[PDB]
Amino acid sequence: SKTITLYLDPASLPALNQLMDFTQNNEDKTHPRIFGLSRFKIPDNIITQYQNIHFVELKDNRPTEALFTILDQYPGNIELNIHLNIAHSVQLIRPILAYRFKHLDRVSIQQLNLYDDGSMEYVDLEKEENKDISAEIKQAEKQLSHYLLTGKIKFDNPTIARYVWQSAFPVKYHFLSTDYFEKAEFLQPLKEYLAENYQKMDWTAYQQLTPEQQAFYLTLVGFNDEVKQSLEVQQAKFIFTGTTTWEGNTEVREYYAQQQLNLLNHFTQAEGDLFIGDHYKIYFKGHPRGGEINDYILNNAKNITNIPANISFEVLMMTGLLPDKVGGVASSLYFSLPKEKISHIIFTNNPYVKVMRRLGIIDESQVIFWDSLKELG
Ligand SMILES: CC(=O)N[C@@H]1[C@@H](O)[C@@H](F)[C@@](OP(=O)(O)OC[C@H]2O[C@@H](n3ccc(N)nc3=O)[C@H](O)[C@@H]2O)(C(=O)O)O[C@H]1[C@H](O)[C@H](O)CO
Repeated sequence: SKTITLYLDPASLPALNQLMDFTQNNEDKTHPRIFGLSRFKIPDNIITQYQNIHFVELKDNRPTEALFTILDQYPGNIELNIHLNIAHSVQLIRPILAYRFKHLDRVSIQQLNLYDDGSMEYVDLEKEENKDISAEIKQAEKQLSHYLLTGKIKFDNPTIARYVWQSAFPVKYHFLSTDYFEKAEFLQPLKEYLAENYQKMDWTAYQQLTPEQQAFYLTLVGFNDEVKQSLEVQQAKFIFTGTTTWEGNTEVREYYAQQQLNLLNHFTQAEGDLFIGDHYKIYFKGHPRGGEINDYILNNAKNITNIPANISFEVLMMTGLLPDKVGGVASSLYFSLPKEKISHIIFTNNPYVKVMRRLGIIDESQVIFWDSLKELG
């Protein structure tokens, strides 16, 4: 065959993993690769080092038909090594399956590697708590078969459908939380079904790269020396982490921005409900897609050092530049943050809260929603 590797992801977590996979295999300069990473730009100085390297836009959680043009350049029998976001796996693979249909004599799927979008997969699984999980799995397998045979998507349980790819292809799942699958009793039928097809995201992978590869990885994720320097100060550090909303509604976006600024004040102001104390150097790590919500913090706060929103929080853990304390709105970065670094996690019963409780990320005490916090000032 000829193997072609596809790295597809509209979010941040799967892309971090996929770029790690690329880095680990970066000695091979001619392996055909197609990158469809919405939040990551491979620098030109890296691109020129590679041959058979291609890029595809994602739209509506699927690579566009520009994908076909790329694949058409590889005439022989081709095997696809596909890396995907778990939550959006069905849509992301849709055009690839469409191409295989057209070239069924030549194109085959070699294997799938799936990575969590983030907290969405867990919140969605939490909503399945009262279902006959075994029956859901069996029905999802049947509907996946229909999808593979007809090219048409219709799943009664879109959540469980994310976990039945093994009924069709060799697959490996990479979870942000393996504990969830092992601690949530209602998921026992799914944990058993998945058998030996999953593992945890390996956050120590960066430490196993050579120093030259580590530097390569950092350029792929946007972690420059200026940011590193800003984090190397001797003073104790607190990073306030931002969130976002997908709502376009101006009122909702402004509400999020206002509530988030108020939350920051509760951490940093002496009269705040979450006051961290004096002597912490304050940083802001905005959400990669926070937009004007991020700007609102920088425009209205004081004595805060920005960490470019496009830099994923987990990169700090890789480089050993984690701060003393971290607080802000619940987000996927808290799933991998060392427990000793948590100041307070705030939420905007609630399935996200339940997930965090099951995992011990938060304790038994009443959670704090940001609308329960007095408007300081
Ligand atoms: C329930 C739900 O919808 N969860 C999704 C989740 O599956 C994933 F789609 C995402 O992930 P989410 O928890 O926000 O953020 C996951 C990442 O983005 C980076 N990050 C985040 C925040 C921050 N201040 N600095 C960072 O660097 C970190 O790498 C982390 O792991 C996402 O957009 O990728 O956003 C959420 C939320 O829809 C959104 O948070 C609430 O509207």
